[PDB]
Amino acid sequence: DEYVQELKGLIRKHIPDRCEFAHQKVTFLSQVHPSPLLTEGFKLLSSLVELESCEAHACQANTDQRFVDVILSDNGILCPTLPKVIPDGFKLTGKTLILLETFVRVNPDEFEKKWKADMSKLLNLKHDLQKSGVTLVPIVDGRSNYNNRFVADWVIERMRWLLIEILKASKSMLEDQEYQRLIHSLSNVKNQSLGLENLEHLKRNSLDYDERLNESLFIGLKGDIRESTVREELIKLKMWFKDEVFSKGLGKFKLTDRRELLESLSSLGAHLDSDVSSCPFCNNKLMEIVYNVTFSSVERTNIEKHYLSVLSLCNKIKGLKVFNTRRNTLLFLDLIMVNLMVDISESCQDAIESLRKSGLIVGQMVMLVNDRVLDILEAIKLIRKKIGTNPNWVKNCSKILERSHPEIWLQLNTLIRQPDFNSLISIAQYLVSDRPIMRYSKICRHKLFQEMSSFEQMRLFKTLSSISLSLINSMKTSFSSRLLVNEFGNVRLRECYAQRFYLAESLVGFLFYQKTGERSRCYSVYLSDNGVMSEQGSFYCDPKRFFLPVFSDEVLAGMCEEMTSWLDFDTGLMNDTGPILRLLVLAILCSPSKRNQTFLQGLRYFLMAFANQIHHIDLISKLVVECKSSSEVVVQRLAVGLFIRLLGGESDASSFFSRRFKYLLNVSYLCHLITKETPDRLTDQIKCFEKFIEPKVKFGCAVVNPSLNGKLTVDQEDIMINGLKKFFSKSLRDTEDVQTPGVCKELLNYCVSLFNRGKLKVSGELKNNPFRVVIPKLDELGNILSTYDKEKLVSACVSSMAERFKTKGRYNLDPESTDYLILKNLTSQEELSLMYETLTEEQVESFNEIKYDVQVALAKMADNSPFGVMKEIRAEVSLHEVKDFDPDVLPSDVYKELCDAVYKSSEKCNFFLEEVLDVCPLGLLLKNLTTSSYMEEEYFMCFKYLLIQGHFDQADKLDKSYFTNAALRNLCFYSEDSPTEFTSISSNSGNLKFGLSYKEQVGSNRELYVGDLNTKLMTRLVEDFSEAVGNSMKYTCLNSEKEFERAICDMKMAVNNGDLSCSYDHSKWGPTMSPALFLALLQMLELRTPVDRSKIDLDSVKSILKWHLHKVVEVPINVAEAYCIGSLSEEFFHQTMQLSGQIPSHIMSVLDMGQGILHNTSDLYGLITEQFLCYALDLLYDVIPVSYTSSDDQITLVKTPSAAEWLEMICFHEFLSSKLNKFVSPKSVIGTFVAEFKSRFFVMGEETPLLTKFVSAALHNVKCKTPTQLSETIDTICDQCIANGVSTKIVARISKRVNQLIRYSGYGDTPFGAIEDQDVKDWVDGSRGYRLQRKIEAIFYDDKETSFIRNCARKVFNDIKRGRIFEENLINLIGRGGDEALTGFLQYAGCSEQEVNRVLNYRWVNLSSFGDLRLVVPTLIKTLQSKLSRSSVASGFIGFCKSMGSKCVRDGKGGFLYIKEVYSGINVCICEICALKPKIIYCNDSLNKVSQFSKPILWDYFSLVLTNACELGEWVFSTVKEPQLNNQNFFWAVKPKVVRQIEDQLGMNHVLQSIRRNYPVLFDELKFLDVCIALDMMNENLGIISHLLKTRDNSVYIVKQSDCALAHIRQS
Repeated sequence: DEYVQELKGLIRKHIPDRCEFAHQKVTFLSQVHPSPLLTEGFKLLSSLVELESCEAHACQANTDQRFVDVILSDNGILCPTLPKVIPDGFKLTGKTLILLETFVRVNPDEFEKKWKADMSKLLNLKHDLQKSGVTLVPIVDGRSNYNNRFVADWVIERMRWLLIEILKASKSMLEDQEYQRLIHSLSNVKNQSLGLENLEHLKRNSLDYDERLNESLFIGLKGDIRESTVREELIKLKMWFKDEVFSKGLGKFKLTDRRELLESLSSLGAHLDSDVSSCPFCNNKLMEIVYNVTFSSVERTNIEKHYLSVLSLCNKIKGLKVFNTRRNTLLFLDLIMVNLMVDISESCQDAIESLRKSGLIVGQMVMLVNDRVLDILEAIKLIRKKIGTNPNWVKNCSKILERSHPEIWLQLNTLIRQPDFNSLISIAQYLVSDRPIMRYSKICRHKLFQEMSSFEQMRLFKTLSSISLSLINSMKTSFSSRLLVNEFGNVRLRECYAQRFYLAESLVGFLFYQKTGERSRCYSVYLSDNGVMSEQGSFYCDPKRFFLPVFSDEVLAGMCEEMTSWLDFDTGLMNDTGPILRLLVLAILCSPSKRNQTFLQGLRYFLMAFANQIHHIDLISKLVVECKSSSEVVVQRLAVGLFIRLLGGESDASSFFSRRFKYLLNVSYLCHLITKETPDRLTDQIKCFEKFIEPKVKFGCAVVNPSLNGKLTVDQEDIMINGLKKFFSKSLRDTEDVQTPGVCKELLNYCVSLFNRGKLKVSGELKNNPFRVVIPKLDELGNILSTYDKEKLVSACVSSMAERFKTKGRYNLDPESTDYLILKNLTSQEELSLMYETLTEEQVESFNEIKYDVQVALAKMADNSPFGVMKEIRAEVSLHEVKDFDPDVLPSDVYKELCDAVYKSSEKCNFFLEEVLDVCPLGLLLKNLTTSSYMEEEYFMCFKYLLIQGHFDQADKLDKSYFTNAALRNLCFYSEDSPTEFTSISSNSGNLKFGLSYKEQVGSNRELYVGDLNTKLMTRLVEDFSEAVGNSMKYTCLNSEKEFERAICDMKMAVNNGDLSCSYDHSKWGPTMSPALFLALLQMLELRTPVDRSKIDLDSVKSILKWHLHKVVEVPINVAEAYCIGSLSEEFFHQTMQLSGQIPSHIMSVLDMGQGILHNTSDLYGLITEQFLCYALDLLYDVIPVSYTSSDDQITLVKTPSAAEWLEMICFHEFLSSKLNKFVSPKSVIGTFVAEFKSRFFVMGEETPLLTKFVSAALHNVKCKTPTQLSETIDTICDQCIANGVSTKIVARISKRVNQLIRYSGYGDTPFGAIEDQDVKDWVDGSRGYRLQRKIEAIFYDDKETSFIRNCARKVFNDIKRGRIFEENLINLIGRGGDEALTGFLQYAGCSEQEVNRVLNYRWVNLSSFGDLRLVVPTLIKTLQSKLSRSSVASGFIGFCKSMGSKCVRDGKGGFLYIKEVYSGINVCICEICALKPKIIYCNDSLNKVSQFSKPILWDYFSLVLTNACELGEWVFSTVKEPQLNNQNFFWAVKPKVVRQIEDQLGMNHVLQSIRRNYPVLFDELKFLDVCIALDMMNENLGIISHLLKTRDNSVYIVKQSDCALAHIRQS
């Protein structure tokens, strides 16, 4: 108490500006007493930051610190039976209110677990307070520190720095486990250095239960089983086995009997059980339509562009919502469109027939704005309807397209042009064909597919790609887009959403459907030869899955001819297998599902089995799944029959077995062409959770809700410990009950004690010892909105608009500024839709209800007849109203559609209004907003409005002043639930909060659990602990490349020796193991670092994995609420209801292993136990295997003296390795001909290319920023694809595919763009710098206009190398811009000015010229701050072809424009300069209007020759030379041969050399490297440094010999 007199005068600089300081300081001065001084003398800061966070927001400070129900009852309000919690600030008027908290942390660690508990605390009030007639916006004040205004941030740290002795002095002078937590609460901005010593500085209190955990856990271990006693028992165990259970048949292997499994396959796949046909097109509904189109159409205009132009004009004017309601905003421009249609009928004699029946309209059909086929006659009604409803209508709505509008409107008269309907009747009854029809829910003639020539076989896939693109841009339709008529097995088609596609110059096709969005529609495909319609089928599928083949006709064609070309030896057999494989590819392309996918992946297991000589005996028992349709059988007869076609011939059909295996394997990986998406989300997450919990509860460890930090009840603990001791039971010599997870703890003692002795290949060495914001809920993961965001941003925008109208008294809402703030902070009509269209349908229907409930939560602010009985109110209205408790989440099958018409159609009173009033002031929306969908055609949303409308919404205190457990929350920064004395089973704070997620792998969904922050904070130390372990280990590869490479090489040279090697995997490696197994492993580890030859301490390691042992895996709500309505887990959760009927949310278990959570800790277990099993085999079977493990895959390479008769050994390995719950998968294969390791199949004499995986990989993962970066992605993946020795021609065909993906997207083209076509060598010698060089200098083919600028490249580069400086400061000649840099260069080289003339009109049009293609700095900075700082493939592409038609291209002038407008700034300059490449290269006079986008190509060509001199070269200057035979498929491994002249280890050599280049660029954020750190400072698209800080990644390339001597050369 030496500062207690100073402590009064210290906060004497706090003037009582309010009541929050006056009474608080007059009670501060009236007693010198240290006993409440840490409480009463410190609560002034508990008043200050409280009031300040209340001083910021709209807040009336209740200094009483009281509850929710009496603050509602201070006015005249009956108390609504609220639960009572504590807020500290209100704003209560109207019929809504504001509860607010404040929480402040410097750590990221429990700053989030406070907000989670806070919003959970006020959102267990949403069940009860919303029913009172009042909503609330529970707002929080997240703070990293103390941001106060009534103090100037200078005395609060004196309050933490001078009181930091006074609690030490008082706790000496005078609470104990509320002493150091006050220390941990009063910390500054900590660099709180947490290592493995993190557990050491807590208390370690216990539970008086963990003794039984150890008593269940550490008994059978001694770590002291002698190495002679291991051999003695293990020899007798082998002698026990070899007479025990090998010969009586409980093994798992056989000799495969290679003939017999062929028959097993024939009975497996060739479904003689099925009712399926032979010709496949009869069976599936889409192949019907394909074979219709390609053999009803292969045997076989200024008004065009005018109609298309004015149609796109209608699309542009439609995206406004400026017709004050959402129904006329289609129909007035429909009137415009049909007026132009009759004006086209009034244009020529043959106008609406000869170029329109062959055009965009067919018989009784009109095409217009969105994609709407409208089928003319209805519009003849509708305008008659609309002029029926408003007789005086086209008087204001026409020149509202001029006034309050851009007024750029190219319409001749069609605005006010109320047409003669009789004139429209003339065209309408002129042409009528059959109306389109759609089908829900025998005969056969399809030319027997292989009875055709090979030429029309691509005409198949062209129609496939044409209908595929139609399915693609089916998505491109707007996602709300509600039509004009609502409302079944066979439906006459009134007006449909309908895409298009060409086929030839006359006949085009369509695609008919009704539902908007992403989900499955019921399609219908009609052709029109010359106007004559034809239905040609009606199928059912889902759009977002056919993103693959959109132009891959040449791509699949290249592989369907390429793979077929592997049979150059059996010509007629090749002539058989060719066409069937192409139809096979078609059928797989026809049917994406999970079943056909998983099957076709599952064929390599059989193929490795027939290739090798031993399988696991249960593989064919699981190599089929049940066909849910008749469609899965179609693929399951052909490749299966193809297996039958060339595995077992009646003669010796194993001749060229290597090509056979390669071929059929690439057939089997041709599975992977199905886009891995698990066709729906809610049937995936339940399937993933059933994959999660079924072996668990079969092993029997399901418990219900823990306390989430620590303590348990007795009974849940009992089944916990029951599973624990049942786990380790599993004796060393029982052969039954072996498929149960666990281990003989005493055989674990053999393994770990022989490990402690240094006779394994690994030991306890342990070099360099390991001892060194928006947050969601947990029950909806796999999605992209939490529930807490969906109240967070709602409350933010609600409180923001709560401010704007009570400054002056506006008292009105803006119906688009209520849609502007949310559209800003999540992702002015054009300013909204400028980035509003950059969303997803999941995001669209979320944003709609966000619009809804923000409009509701602002409609609640100004708030201060059921006798129209149609149906029973107690059976339709109020019964469903109380079953739902919400008018909002009302379903659609409990009612019908017409009751949403008729009871919604109640007559007008003060419940409705007319003259819809798009001003819309607040508080009157109860009659104003309700008529918005009454005057739209829709019925559901107004029904929700009308049912939510009309009130259907119904001294001890001085000692406990020092805050103990009875007084925790009375501060905010008291740091309540930090660890203070950590639990034996928990971290004292959380209990390892996890959730559910899948991964979408090829066959099965690999899982992931949802970590919290502290859970990951503990996960990191354990996984990097094992990382430092496995670095000292010798036979792991989860992160090491080198040992994996040596495993590869010795694997190959074992296979070339003709030696034997296994290949495993592990069925349910994830859900099997438990943390306590790994604790028991860690118990008998010595871990003697060679620093200190001594057993290290593991109590920070052993007691932290106890917390993993008791983890909280949550449940998805989508697996929880799907089980609510009415599959053994679905059976199990319904008997969790007949217990204590809480919903099973929090679930803890024993044996979990999040995959990638404790992964490497299993890897050392999966290393050491593997080497232990490997160790016996040198003494039990006198052979030397070597076993690698990548923590989920394993391999043992067997060395045999002087043939598979030692299967005696082999399943015995299983019989050993099954005992340690590393269960041998039924998918494993062991033999001597084919060995894997992670899809690297190392067969005799060669190596498997595995073509179609990478080929599929390029045709997937087309994600979208820029056609540099997007075409950098497929540039990368083409580097990977040609690493495997595919060809060159496939690569260019992929390049042409992605080129056409650009070209369809409306970017147009550029010689940067996609990479080149026909690239023959460039992959081998060099990165993108040489590829863009070849692409650009193949344009200048005569090699006379660009050899000059490469001469300039030599005259610059040989002066800018060593030996001479010669302006190494070129730093500012370049950075001025594009042209004038090159003008300095070219005169610097030595020539005339005439070259500077003749070159610099070579121009191209850049669209990310000045900035980017904005679809929401030089990118060099981003690559450096990426490397230096350390929604499918279809569904982005639609937001890519939509956010390219927007307002996108920028000038340096502030503002944006369109791509076609830049292409409207064009001319034609036929003299040899524009005419070099059409719409690619320009004259300057061809762009004399807009030449500022006309950047020069030759500047970037010069910079490319310098980058080709940077990253490699001194041959890249030279002339492209002339090449000048072998087997076509004699492919082999070639080497890079790159001559690099830079200096290596660049990672600091460029970052420090950004200062020497441009100062503010790194101020806010060698000999040669800096001159091309300078060739990407000013521009963006060279590709320089990114592939010199990272590496080429392959260096080993294999290619065909016909891609080497056929390739060019560029010698110096």
